[PDB]
Amino acid sequence: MTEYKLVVVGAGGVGKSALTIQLIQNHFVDEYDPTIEDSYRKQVVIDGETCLLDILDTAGLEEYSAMRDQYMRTGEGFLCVFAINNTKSFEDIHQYREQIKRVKDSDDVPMVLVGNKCDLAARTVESRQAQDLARSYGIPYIETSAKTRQGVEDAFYTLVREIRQH
Amino acid sequence: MTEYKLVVVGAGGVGKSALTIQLIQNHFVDEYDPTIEDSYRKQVVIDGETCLLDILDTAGLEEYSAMRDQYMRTGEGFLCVFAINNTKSFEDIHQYREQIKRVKDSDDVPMVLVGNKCDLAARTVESRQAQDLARSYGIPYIETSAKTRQGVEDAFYTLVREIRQH
Ligand SMILES: Nc1nc2c(ncn2[C@@H]2O[C@H](COP(=O)(O)OP(=O)(O)NP(=O)(O)O)[C@@H](O)[C@H]2O)c(=O)[nH]1
Ligand SMILES: Nc1nc2c(ncn2[C@@H]2O[C@H](COP(=O)(O)OP(=O)(O)NP(=O)(O)O)[C@@H](O)[C@H]2O)c(=O)[nH]1
Ligand SMILES: [Mg+2]
Ligand SMILES: [Mg+2]
Repeated sequence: MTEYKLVVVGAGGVGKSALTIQLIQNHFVDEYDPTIEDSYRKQVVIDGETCLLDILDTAGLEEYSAMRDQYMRTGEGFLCVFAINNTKSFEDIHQYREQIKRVKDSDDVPMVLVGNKCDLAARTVESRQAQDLARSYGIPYIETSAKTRQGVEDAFYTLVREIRQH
Repeated sequence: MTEYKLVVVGAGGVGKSALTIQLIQNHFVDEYDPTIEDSYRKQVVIDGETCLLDILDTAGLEEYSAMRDQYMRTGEGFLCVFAINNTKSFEDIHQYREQIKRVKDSDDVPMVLVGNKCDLAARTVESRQAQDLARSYGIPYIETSAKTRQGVEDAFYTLVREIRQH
C-alpha cells in the first residue's frame, strides 16, 4: 500500500510529540517528556486511498546535527512546527527549512508550517507574520492545538496531499 | 476583514447544498430541495485570521448558462463537487472546469475537487480515478460526506488556503 514518510521537525517544547500522539493515540500528553527519536506507523484511509503513515518524531535541541541529515533525506514531507507563544521557535523555523533544502537538493520539498498551541491566550507570533512567511516559502500555514485536537488531522492530511501533488 | 468569495459548483443532486449547510448550520438535510441560488455569509476564524466566508450555492441542472458566467467571474475559488456513487456527475466535472477557465481568463484558478457521499457503500467512481484527474488539473482532491460531516471543513478550508497561496 502506499506509504508516506513524514517527519515532524522544530524547536524543543513546541508540541511535536503531543501533535503526533493526538493523531495516533487520541489524547493529550500534558507532561515533560523530551524526545530522542520516535517512530509511528498507522494504517489510515485518506480521501478513499488506503495508506500507511510512517511518522518520525524528532528531537528539538540535541546533539542532532547531520544526525538530522539522515532522517531529512529519507523523509518525503515535513511538518515544521513552532509555538505561537514562543517567538524564538518561529525564528528557528528558517534553520530547519534551509537544512531540509540542502540535503534534499531541492527548493520544492513537500512541507507545511504548523503554528501550534493556538488554544493559549498569550500569543507573541501574529497569524499574519506566519502567513506571509509560509507564502514566501511556497508552503501552506495551518494553526493547531494538540490540546483541543484543533487542526491536527488537517495539518497531517494537508502534508500527505502535498506529497501527492509533488 | 478579509472576505473570500467561494462558489460550490456541480451536477444536480451531488450534495452541494447539504455540504454548505453542514458547514454553516451544523446539520444534515436528508430531503429533496433543489436550488436556484442561495447565498451564505459567516464570520469564521481560519488559521488565526478573522475572515468572512461568502458562499454562493448554485443550481446543478437549470436554465443556468451564461447566467453561470456571472457568478463564475466574481468567485475567487471553487468547490467542484460530484458524488462517488454517480459516474455521470464525475464526467460532468470537466464541463464546469472549462467554463470556469473560459470566464476567468485563467488556467490557474483556486479550485478543489470534492468527491461527496463517501459514507455510501455503492461507489462507482474509484478514488484513484479522481486522484489522477485532480492531479492533471493542478488541484487538491478531497472526499466528503455531508451526512457524517467527514471532510466538510477540510474541503472548505483547503479552498480558502488555495486563494491565499494564489
Ligand atoms: N496548551 C498547549 N500545550 C501544548 C500543546 N502541544 C504541546 N503542549 C505542551 O507543551 C509541552 C511540550 O510538548 P511536547 O509535545 O513534549 O513538545 P516537543 O516539541 O515534542 N519537545 P521535544 O523537542 O523536546 O521533543 C508539554 O507540556 C505539552 O503538554 C498545545 O497544543 N497546547
Ligand atoms: N448519504 C449521503 N447523502 C447525501 C450527501 N450529500 C447529500 N446527500 C443527499 O443527496 C440529496 C441531494 O442533496 P442536495 O444537497 O440537495 O444536492 P444538490 O447538489 O445541492 N442538488 P441541486 O443541484 O438540485 O441543487 C439529498 O437527499 C441529500 O440528503 C452525503 O454526503 N451523503
Ligand atoms: Mg518530543
Ligand atoms: Mg442545492
